[PDB]
Amino acid sequence: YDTNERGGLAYATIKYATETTIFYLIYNVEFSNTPDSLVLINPTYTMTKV
Amino acid sequence: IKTTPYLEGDVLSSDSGPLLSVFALQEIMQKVRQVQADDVQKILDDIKALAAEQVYKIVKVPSISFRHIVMQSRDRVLRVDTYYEEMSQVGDVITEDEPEKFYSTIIKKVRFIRGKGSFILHDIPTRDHRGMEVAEPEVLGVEFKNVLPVLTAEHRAMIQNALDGSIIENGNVATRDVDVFIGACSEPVYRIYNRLQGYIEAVQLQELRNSIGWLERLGHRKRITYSQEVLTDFRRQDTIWVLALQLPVNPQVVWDVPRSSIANLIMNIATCLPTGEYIAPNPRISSITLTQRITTTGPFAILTGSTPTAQQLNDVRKIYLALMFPGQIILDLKIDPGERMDPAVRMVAGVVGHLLFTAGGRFTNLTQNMARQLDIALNDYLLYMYNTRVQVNYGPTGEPLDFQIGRNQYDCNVFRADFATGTGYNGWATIDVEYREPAPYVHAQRYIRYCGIDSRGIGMTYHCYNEMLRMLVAAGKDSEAAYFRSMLPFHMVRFARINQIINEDLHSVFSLPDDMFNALLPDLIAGAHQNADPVVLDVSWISLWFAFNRSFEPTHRNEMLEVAPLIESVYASELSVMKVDMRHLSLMQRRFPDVLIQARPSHFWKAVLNDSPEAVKAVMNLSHSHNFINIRDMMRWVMLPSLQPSLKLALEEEAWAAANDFEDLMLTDQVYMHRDMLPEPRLDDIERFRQEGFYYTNMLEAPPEIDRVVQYTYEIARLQANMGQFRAALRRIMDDDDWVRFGGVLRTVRVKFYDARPPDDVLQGLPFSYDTNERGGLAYATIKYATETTIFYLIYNVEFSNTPDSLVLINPTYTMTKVFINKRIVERVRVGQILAVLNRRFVAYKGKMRIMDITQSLKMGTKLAAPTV
Repeated sequence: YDTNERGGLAYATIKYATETTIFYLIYNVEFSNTPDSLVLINPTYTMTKV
Repeated sequence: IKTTPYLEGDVLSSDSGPLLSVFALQEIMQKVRQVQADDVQKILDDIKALAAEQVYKIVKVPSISFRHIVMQSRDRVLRVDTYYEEMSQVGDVITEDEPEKFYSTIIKKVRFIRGKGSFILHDIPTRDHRGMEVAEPEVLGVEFKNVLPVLTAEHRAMIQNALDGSIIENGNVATRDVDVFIGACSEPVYRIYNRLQGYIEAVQLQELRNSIGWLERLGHRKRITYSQEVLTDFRRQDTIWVLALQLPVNPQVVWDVPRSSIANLIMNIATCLPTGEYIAPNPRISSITLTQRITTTGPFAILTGSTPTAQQLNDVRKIYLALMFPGQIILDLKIDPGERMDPAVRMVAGVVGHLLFTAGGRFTNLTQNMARQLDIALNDYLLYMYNTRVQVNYGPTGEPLDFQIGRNQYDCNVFRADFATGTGYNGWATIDVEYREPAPYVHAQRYIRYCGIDSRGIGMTYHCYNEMLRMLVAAGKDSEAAYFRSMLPFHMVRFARINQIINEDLHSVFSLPDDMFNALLPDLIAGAHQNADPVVLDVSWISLWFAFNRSFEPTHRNEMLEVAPLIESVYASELSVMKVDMRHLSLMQRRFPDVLIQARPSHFWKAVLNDSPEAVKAVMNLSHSHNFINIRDMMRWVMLPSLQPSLKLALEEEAWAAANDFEDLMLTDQVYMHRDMLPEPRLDDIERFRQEGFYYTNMLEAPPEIDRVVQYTYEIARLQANMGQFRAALRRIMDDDDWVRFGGVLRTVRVKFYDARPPDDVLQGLPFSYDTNERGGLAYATIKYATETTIFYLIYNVEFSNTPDSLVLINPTYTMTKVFINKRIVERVRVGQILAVLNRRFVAYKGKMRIMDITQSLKMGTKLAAPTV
């Protein structure tokens, strides 16, 4: 989404991304790390689904 | 891209030359000049200037409407309204027998008052005072700079308090948008200002939306690049929009003007026709040797290899110009009685013309005489046995091409011209005009397809060319048959380009409507033109052959193609304004038959056209020089209801309503004559006489009594002048102490000011002129009933060296002319009542607010604006 102004009128643009990605996450763990190591203080959000 | 070289006397050259948009106008103007025989840039920039029109002006400070005059006194001054001061000199002297000058003066006065009444305040100066916001005295409509250095301290303090009392009622309001203050302004211009303001606060967002939609629909057809952006409906909190013009112009407004075909053609070809360049079928033929170009014998061999002269390129341009405009440009042959040529060129031109042009069926490009000459030339070529002989059987009739030729009997009668069916030319058995879907312009929806080809060039042919090849092969002209066969792709590319240019670029409101386009050919067959007049261009024999070989390449598009709708709307609005002005003139003639000299529609049209934009003036003058007009056309045109709404129209209606009272136009018929005494006051006390502010003028503050005055008339005055008793009658009636009214006609009135004794010609001036000393022996004594009359004000200046009886003359001196106008143009006002003039309400904007015209923003249609839903 984008918007701009020329002259005395307001203008805006909308587009859809044509390339989408699907990823796979493999969680590797080792004896050293603490249980709280893999817990972030605040959430991380993901949007796209396919 | 450059043209193939052409010969300039003895040297080759390849300069492009003048633009096709400029060459066309010169040719049309030359033909018109030939019509009345018994600079182009100056016009082109004049049309181009219509894209930056304004009918208003943003002003910092309103013009002062009142001013004060000092009469060597400190107790009272004169208040003068400068509106009438500027108004009295707008027009020229009005005579009793020149209606054209009268109506031109009226129109000029109306235009002047409209121009003066339109202004918008942007940001007024202001000054704070005791916590209150007060507008500075400069923004007010009165000036009193010279008043201050003479007033006493008391009156100075009083007027200072009066100035400090000009508080802005909403000034203390925070985050406000506009400010309002009381001021002084003349009523005629205040009315126009109020009307303009009232038009302003009316929001017209839907009008802009519709205009943008129509621009997109037009850009659909004009092949304009599509911007990725889509317009949004938004309003900035710090912007105020103004829209002087409405975009969807009605074509009836522009096509209802009588004898406007030439005008519309010129405007369209100026605003839309693009330039181009000419290319030979084989490039760089100037480099190859002549021997490789001339290979055989015959007329075509002689024709091939010759290079065209520079002059014939102009005729090729004329031929192409006629090609772009089917029914509006027609060709004819230039034959000089004392010239000659090699018959081969005539033979080749006759052969080529049948394939190159079209005639009959739907429209024609050439006159009947040209068709007959081309048929005769083709006949002569067909009976030219230059290389081989074939048998031929002649027909019973003596008409050309009435024979059968070749071993296989081919009938050549089909190639004779016939405008009913168009067998002999490109209109043979093919359809070229069609309708597909509604166009952006409702008046013109047709499509033009030369040779039946469309853009939505190898192998395509048409019936006429195939028949041409068949007859050429049957006649035994085998050599040129191959040459014609090899030329098809070039010919089809040229005609495809012509169709592209016609259908894509030359589309505008000035294009001819479909009905008149269909009516041209039957009109031409009938011979008596009606409601349409074509223009004929003249070409030479060799020009046909040289045009058959040279193509047209649109190197550049027209510069003004982007701004066509704006000038179209401006032209339509100007036409509507002229129509409304003429209707108002007709109403004025209706209301006052007893004081107006006469009525004439032709004079109305001439007067309204006299004051107009120069480009419109020139275009209309050319159009009406080509074809004449009559009273019936004017009567038909002044009654059509079609109009193009705009700010100009509303301002004109308000100005006409304000100027309905002709006394505001400084025209008065209440001119009187009476012998009066020039006063000479006593001077017993110089200061006592000084402080009362004595002055004298010929003004009458009240009308005289209904009796004791004799009413004169133009007919009575003329009869008395012819009797020779006019002077004696007036002398007797003035010795009788009676008044006289010189009514029956409007007279121009001027205003003058004097301090010393005015010139004798002014004080003793007469409202008429009567000359009796002549040796002509005819017309006897000439009388001019209507002449200029002058308003004069006298200020008596006295010095301490004057004796009490210094102004006493031995014999009395008299004055004659008196007049009543019923308006206080000049007032004697005490110093205490100077500031009472401030009674009008004014509204202004702020610096934070920005005002701009949306019309410049709709320069071109490139932005879509949400779904219509």
